[PDB]
Amino acid sequence: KESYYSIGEVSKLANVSIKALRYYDKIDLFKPAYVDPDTSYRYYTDSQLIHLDLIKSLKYIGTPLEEMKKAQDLEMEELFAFYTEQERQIREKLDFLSALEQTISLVKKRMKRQMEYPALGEVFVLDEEEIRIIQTEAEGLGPENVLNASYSKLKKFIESADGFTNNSYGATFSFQPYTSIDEMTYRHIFTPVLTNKQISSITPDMEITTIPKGRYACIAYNFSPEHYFLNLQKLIKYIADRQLTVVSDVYELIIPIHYSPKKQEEYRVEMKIRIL
Amino acid sequence: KESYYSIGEVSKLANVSIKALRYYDKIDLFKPAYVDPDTSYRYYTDSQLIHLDLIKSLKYIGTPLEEMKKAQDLEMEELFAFYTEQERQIREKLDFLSALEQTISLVKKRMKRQMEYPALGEVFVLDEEEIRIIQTEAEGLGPENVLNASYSKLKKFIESADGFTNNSYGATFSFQPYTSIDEMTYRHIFTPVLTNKQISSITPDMEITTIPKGRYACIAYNFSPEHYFLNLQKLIKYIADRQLTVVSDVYELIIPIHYSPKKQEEYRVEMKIRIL
DNA sequence: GACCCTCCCCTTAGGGGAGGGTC
DNA sequence: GACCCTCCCCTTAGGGGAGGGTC
Ligand SMILES: COc1ccc(C[C@H](N)C(=O)N[C@H]2[C@@H](O)[C@H](n3cnc4c(N(C)C)ncnc43)O[C@@H]2CO)cc1
Ligand SMILES: COc1ccc(C[C@H](N)C(=O)N[C@H]2[C@@H](O)[C@H](n3cnc4c(N(C)C)ncnc43)O[C@@H]2CO)cc1
Repeated sequence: KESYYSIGEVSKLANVSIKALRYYDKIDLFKPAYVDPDTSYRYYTDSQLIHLDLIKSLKYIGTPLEEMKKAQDLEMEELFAFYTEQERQIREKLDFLSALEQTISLVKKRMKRQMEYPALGEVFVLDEEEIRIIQTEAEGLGPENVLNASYSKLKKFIESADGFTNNSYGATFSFQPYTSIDEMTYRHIFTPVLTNKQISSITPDMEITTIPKGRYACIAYNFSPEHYFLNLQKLIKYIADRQLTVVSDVYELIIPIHYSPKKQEEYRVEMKIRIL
Repeated sequence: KESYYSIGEVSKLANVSIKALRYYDKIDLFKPAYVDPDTSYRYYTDSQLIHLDLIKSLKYIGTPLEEMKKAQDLEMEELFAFYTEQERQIREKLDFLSALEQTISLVKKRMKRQMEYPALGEVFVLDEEEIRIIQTEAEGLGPENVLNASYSKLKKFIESADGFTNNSYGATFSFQPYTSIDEMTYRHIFTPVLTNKQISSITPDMEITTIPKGRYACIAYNFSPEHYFLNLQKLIKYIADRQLTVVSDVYELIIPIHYSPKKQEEYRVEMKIRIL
């Protein structure tokens, strides 16, 4: 009333740290009514305390300080609108988070499917849900010369729309009595798509399609070069043996087991193909 | 394949800024396979490119870099769990935002009611919805000696639970044939409560109650000292004139018109009282 | 003994840009 | 001509703490 609060007294009173008050002073956001000209001590009036209501509420909303100065000024009608602004900045973040949560939940669903493989290196025929994908012509690439850079573009499209990177790298090819890896080419390469955020500015050299619901002969294993062809060969036999009728390319997918560079590179591979 | 990508080549390929790559190198998060010992030029292999999938996905989730190093290591089963962690950190933020949005939307509703006052300095009798509040005994305070610091405690309780600060400061008192402000004391002071976040560790010297749904004689005006008592007096007359029967304390509330300290302090005041 | 001062140094994740030396 | 290097300086909102001088 007829004396000043000292910075401590205010901080205790306002639930705002002493160092915060100095900062708000420094940046001319909230400043001592008085400053002792000899002790540099900061003194505060009871009535000026009200300005903190705004500063604190805003801070809690996460409005940045420089923005708060602009806000101090407005009278209610104008400050109402400011609030709407935050409200719409907040609906934005939520939308982005709900999206994010749904994505993770899917990435986790795809991951579970992996560690719940029925067995490795053995051929299992299973009933599968469809996996939306985007893909591009493999332009004379096969298993032998295909690089990560090959996927630069697909990834760039899925990143813009999903913000997550495909954990996994796919290619497809013709099911054929292959006698040598030497003699395979990929028809397409591709990656799976996770969200249904309409993908911006997609180009006519990318096709969006899916690996369709249906019965599949799969085999999966942890990659090493020797095994690659031989597992494929196993599949081929599996189908021939059962006189089974194939109805798609062979799809393959490659997933890293880890991303550490302190450990040896390791991948899970899975090969599948649709059958009647 | 049999040569290196240069930092530019990678950045273009990976949609990750050149300066970012240098940073990830600096902090041993992602590091050139090779560094030319004479040009300090950073060279990268096509296969190491995969580690970026994780870095980028994570970054997008907003996982902090130092955390990413820990994450690189885990094999799927362990990294699954990491994801759950984020998922639960995200459900947290949403909960906090939905809460935040609902609060703002209320603060805005209270604000509209203000600028849609029927008129100022005139007594209007209106049908009101209830306002939950928390309050404390005014310990011999009246209009003359009441300070902001008086509300230190209420505010501290509502801040912990709402995170917003009451825009408005309330007191109540006995409706009485007052002939002088000199002769009033507040029964309680109080502030309105916004959220229904259970308020932690509330103490027995605070009562939670509401200003109840009902018919009210109100007057509201922009404060100045002369007007304060005289408006009160008007209310008193209003009731006497209509032979109206009061059924509560007089409630008053004070709201700032602005929070700028570049402008003169200004408050809206409103006084009301419940009637049959 | 307690409180307040000023003035270091520190933290995230790079972007901008200057002032080289390389492809 | 283009690309890459290292090494300034900069940004949010203070917290920690040292090394005073004040209540
Ligand atoms: C690992 O990062 C990649 C690299 C390339 C791809 C593209 C493709 N899906 C694909 O077929 N990716 C797989 C493999 O086909 C291919 N690969 C690399 N080396 C060989 C090889 N020898 C060296 C004898 N024989 C057969 N395949 C080979 O590399 C990938 C596993 O490293 C996917 C992931
Ligand atoms: C503004 O910040 C405050 C300060 C105190 C309060 C407490 C209380 N609700 C209350 O009655 N707050 C109101 C007013 O009652 C009181 N007030 C301040 N000065 C006077 C006065 N004279 C100086 C003659 N006469 C009557 N009332 C006065 O200050 C507040 C408006 O400034 C609320 C807001």
